[PDB]
Amino acid sequence: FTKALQDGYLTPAMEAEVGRLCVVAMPHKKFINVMEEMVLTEVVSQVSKYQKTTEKQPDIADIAAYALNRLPPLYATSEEGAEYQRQRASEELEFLIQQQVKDGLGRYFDRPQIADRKPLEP
Amino acid sequence: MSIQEIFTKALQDGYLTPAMEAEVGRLCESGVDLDQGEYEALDRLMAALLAGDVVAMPHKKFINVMEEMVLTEVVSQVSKYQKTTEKQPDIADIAAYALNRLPPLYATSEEGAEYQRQRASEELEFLIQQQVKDGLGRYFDRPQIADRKPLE
Ligand SMILES: Nc1nc2c(ncn2[C@@H]2O[C@@H]3COP(=O)(O)O[C@H]4[C@@H](O)[C@H](n5cnc6c(=O)[nH]c(N)nc65)O[C@@H]4COP(=O)(O)O[C@H]3[C@H]2O)c(=O)[nH]1
Ligand SMILES: Nc1nc2c(ncn2[C@@H]2O[C@@H]3COP(=O)(O)O[C@H]4[C@@H](O)[C@H](n5cnc6c(=O)[nH]c(N)nc65)O[C@@H]4COP(=O)(O)O[C@H]3[C@H]2O)c(=O)[nH]1
Repeated sequence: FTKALQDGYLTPAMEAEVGRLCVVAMPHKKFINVMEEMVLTEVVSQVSKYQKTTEKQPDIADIAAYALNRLPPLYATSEEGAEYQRQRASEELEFLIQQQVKDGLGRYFDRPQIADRKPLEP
Repeated sequence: MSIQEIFTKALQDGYLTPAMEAEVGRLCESGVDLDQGEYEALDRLMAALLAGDVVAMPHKKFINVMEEMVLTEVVSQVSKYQKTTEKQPDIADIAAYALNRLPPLYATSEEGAEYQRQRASEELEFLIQQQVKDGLGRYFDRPQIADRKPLE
């Protein structure tokens, strides 16, 4: 508590530590990657077919993250900025987004789980 | 985009898309409801979400590790300016500028998040510093862009 009082900002290594017990604070709410929204929409649109089968729906996080690492980041902090990032993705990146979601889906099916892997909360 | 319709489709298709998550988000804003069929629909969606019959978008389950690196570098760079200036710098503005000019480092595991910090440490350290500096620079140049509503 004393350190952030002097260094003047609540820093990510000493911000997620108030997630271990569970002066400016880090703004995570105020910015987002608009590509995340576009990719999830395309992931749901592609994995829909499998929802009428018996078991094993494909993991969306795995597919979205693969794809997000192979697309341009679209980080905005305003509603206007977000609309610009949506218009760009919808008008310029539509085929890029499909291929990567499809690559991701095919990667998931090839290895649905990966050994020695603990998933991640905040 | 009636909440009855949302409940309908969500249950049928077995997801809640980002468009649907947004309409349910905005719809929770202290306004009028049917208070009965709008209210009931939201409560059924709830029960279905909790059962696992509507899967919502796993937002909490993947993260761009690069946001941690960037946020830590911005604090490092803005820290020396704290006393100099009423209105501290906009951290969000600076990090978003930089994040748009850096590789994404998304992960789903703890081990993945570790490989991505490793990559950032050993290869991207200077690149990150330079993008945060350019972001910080653009902030001091133009601390307030006109005609923006912030997100929350
Ligand atoms: N066609 C068009 N697109 C526009 C316009 N203004 C913004 N955009 C687009 O929207 C993205 C997000 O803008 P933002 O939400 O203001 O989000 C901005 C903002 O928070 C910050 N930033 C950038 N420049 C400045 C600046 O001069 N001052 C401050 N304070 N923040 C800035 O960095 C974020 C990312 O900026 P970018 O990577 O440039 O990415 C921008 C850019 O692609 C515009 O007038 N026309
Ligand atoms: N040097 C090194 N780096 C490693 C290793 N394993 C993972 N990484 C790195 O860690 C990142 C995050 O991996 P993740 O959290 O497993 O998160 C993964 C996971 O959610 C998913 N994914 C990728 N490949 C597969 C796969 O074959 N099956 C499944 N189910 N998901 C996958 O996509 C996410 C992003 O994958 P990438 O873009 O490749 O991003 C990977 C990659 O950059 C390793 O053995 N060595």
